[PDB]
Amino acid sequence: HHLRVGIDVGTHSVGLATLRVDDHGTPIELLSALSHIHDLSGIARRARRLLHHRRTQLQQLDEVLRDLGFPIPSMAVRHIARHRGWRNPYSKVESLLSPAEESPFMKRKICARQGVSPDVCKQLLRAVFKADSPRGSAVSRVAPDPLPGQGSFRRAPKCDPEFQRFRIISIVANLRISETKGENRPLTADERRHVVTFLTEDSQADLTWVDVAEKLGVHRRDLRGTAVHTRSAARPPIDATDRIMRQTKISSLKTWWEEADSEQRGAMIRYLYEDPTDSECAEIIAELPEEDQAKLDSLHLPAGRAAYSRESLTALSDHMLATTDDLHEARKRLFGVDDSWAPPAEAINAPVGNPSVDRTLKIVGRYLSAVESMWGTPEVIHVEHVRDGFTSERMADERDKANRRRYNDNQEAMKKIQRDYGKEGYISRGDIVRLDALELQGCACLYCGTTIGYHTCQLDHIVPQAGPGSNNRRGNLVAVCERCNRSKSNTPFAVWAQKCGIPHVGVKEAIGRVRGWRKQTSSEDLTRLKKEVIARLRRTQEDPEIDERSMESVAWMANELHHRIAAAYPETTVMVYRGSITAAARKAAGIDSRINLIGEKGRKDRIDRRHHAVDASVVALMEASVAKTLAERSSLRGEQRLTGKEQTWKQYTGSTVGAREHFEMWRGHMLHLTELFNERLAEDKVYVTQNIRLRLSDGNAHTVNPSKLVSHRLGDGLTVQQIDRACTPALWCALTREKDFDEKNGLPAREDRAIRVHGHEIKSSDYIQVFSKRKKTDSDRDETPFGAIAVRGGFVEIGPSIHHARIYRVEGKKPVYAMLRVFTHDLLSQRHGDLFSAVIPPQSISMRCAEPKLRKAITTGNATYLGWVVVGDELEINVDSFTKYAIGRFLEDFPNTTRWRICGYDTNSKLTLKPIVLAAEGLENPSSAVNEIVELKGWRVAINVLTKVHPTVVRRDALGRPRYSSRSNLPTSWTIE
Ligand SMILES: [Mg+2]
Ligand SMILES: [Mg+2]
Ligand SMILES: [Mg+2]
Ligand SMILES: [Zn+2]
Repeated sequence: HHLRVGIDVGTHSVGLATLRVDDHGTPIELLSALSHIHDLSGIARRARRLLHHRRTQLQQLDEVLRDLGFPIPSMAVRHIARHRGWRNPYSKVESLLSPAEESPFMKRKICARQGVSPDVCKQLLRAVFKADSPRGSAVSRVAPDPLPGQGSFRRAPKCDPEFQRFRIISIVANLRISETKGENRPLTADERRHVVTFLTEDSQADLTWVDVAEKLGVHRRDLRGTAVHTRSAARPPIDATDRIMRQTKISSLKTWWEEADSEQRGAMIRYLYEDPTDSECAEIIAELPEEDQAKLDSLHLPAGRAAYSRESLTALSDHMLATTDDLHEARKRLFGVDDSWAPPAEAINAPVGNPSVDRTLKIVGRYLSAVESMWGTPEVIHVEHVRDGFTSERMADERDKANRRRYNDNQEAMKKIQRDYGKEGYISRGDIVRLDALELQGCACLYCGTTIGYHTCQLDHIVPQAGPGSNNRRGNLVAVCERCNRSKSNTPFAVWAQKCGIPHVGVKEAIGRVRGWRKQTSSEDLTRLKKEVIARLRRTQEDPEIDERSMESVAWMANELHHRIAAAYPETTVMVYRGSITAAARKAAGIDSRINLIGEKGRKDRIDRRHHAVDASVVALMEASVAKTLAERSSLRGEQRLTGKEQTWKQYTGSTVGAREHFEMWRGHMLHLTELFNERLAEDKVYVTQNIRLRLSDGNAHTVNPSKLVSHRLGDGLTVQQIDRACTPALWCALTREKDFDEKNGLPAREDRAIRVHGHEIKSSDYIQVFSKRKKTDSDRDETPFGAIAVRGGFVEIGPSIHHARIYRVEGKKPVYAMLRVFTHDLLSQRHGDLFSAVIPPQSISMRCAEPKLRKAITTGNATYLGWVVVGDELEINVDSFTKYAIGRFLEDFPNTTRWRICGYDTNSKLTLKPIVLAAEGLENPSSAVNEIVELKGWRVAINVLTKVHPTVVRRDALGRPRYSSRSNLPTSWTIE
């Protein structure tokens, strides 16, 4: 039984698919296919938690002082002030550097000080000397180091520079050198230091193992162990934290890191990640707001929790660098564990403190569990990662905008070439790069210095690439005279220079020319370019051949995801590819326009959300030989764009009979897959799912200034509408219990009225307070109630803070459907109970804001509670009757749109609905109605008219299948009837 799982990670979605193939890889059954749709800062929240806890600790200190015969606000108040101020918020000691909570002393004239032996109460008291200050991480819970002897140290976050260094060293410690066969030796300590120093020189370099081989002075073929597991590293490792810090859009942070103290780099990373307890930062941080702002939450440090503490990480690191041990041997020697000892891996869904990542990880974890339970262990789990991408909606938006920018800069470059050279027709990337290089190089051949121009110069790849294609990055391309290009042939520059004997051709001369480069109009980009070019001008070995791992993602989160999945499914082959693989595959197998998705196709961006399920299905079917061939076709294409010639890359399907046969077979499989997928679409079993929130939203909020309450003299009488806006439920009870309260006319004017609210007597001559949104100079006599709560200084609205809606049928000859929106506030007292059956009493703000007819029906026992919905819930709706207004016209353009998602409660009797299958971004010049329904307001429909067509509230399990019953008490589907 061959099961292949595919996962397509997007910015806002995850496509998921399970495929059964036979012994020769032909897809025979598409078992599952679906699209799961998703939907201050950490630094200052940690700061605030810290502030409150410390504060209460200072209060405890005052408690100690008062009861110690000291006054909280002449020697006595002096001692008070000294101990409070000059110590308690100062944390001076902090002597021998300890996070050990409690802390031993280890150690006129007569008036001060002592004591003598006592008042160590005071010393122990200074915020209890932070014993124990923290309730939250990194104390609870950051799990302890599991190595024997290390159990008092907390495990380090993977973003810690010490972890990054450990990882690099560990990988280097797996490398072998072959000097004769078969006589592998590990790298010596000196070699290890040399390679580690090299890999940490520039975290922004894009190196291959060939670069490492050259640094070691060995042929690439003689360097081994690059593919050994600690997944193995296809490319040499870098410090991912340092790279992120040097590439961040937060200017002053980058600047700081640049000149930072190294120990201070570590301390800073710890601060930004989880420890709100340094002085230097945030004394470093506070500067330059807006950068301090939501920008700081945009900083995406490498995720994950290391298996070991910093202490262990550095001990293991130093040992591996100074010897020839690998990690396994290192751990045995340093800590004495046996050969079977292994640290556990984080669970797939273990939180990384990043909302998008975390939602993705929960989805993947539960899908893989459901797949295994239902069908058995998969042979492969293939993932496609998104791009850049997968950090936030924010960073995705920004990168998209900057991509439209770069697109425009390229279009301008094309225009300028057409203008300046009169080039009609296709303007290749070769044309653009050649002109750019000519200008950069001041019209001189990089290799021999001779004058060249647009007619005479040619573009060269400095370093050739073994096998089909070349490395086509700008840093491997230079403008060159015809003579040097012809002489150099297929040789790396440095090798050719050593033997060509042409005047002014050499490595040093060429480097010199490169150092001479200046911007023709981004200096960072240029500096990077120059470093890349200089490095390539030194190279004496070819770039390595394209292989099955050329398409593998090298993003941190991709490696971490690979690690968690492989550890959770040890018998399964796991791969995480970059987010271009499925588009490449779909083009090569020619299957866009074969899938029967909604959309003109017309691509552009696919409007049908089921496309993520297509991409997951395709990635499930990917295979090593095919990945290699696709990477090659792409490289060949890059090459032929540089020569601007007749493109033949589409005809390349491999260099051996075996590769070409695999590729053709795979194209056959892709054809089968489109048949199975179309058939599944026709059964309507390609699902679109989304989670619903069942728990109460907690805290956060605030940040809100109160509106003013309005005062009414009780004795002047009150209308029903004024009473319904009473500033507290208790006041509402007291007003409506009056013997002369009238359901229509409210309370009449009376001079002898006396009511009781919380023990307090309120008389006719007193004033009560109501919520109002009107000026105090206008009448609120007919103002209807709205969701509000009293707070300090007045009230705030609780607009969309609604937890669920309960649907009722008001019984009668003409039955009427209505809903009660239950505000989150009204469930706080019954938090840990059944939220959907908690009592919502007449005096509650929820009831008082419901339709009067529903209120009256509930109070008289004429309302039948059908069931509950929440925002995010799916509705299946017969839409035949809806041919009027905006919804009718929308339906003209997208007929039989029957699956809808509840987006909100437009009013106390209307739901806002948007279609589930359709993506706003895929719209191309929409009619105003379509834009209104999909993109803007959504379909706003009265509960009574909606319910008359008997829609079904659809609830789905982890495989996206409708759930009609549950022995686990999970929410189930139900028809509103
Ligand atoms: Mg050449
Ligand atoms: Mg080649
Ligand atoms: Mg994708
Ligand atoms: Zn030349």
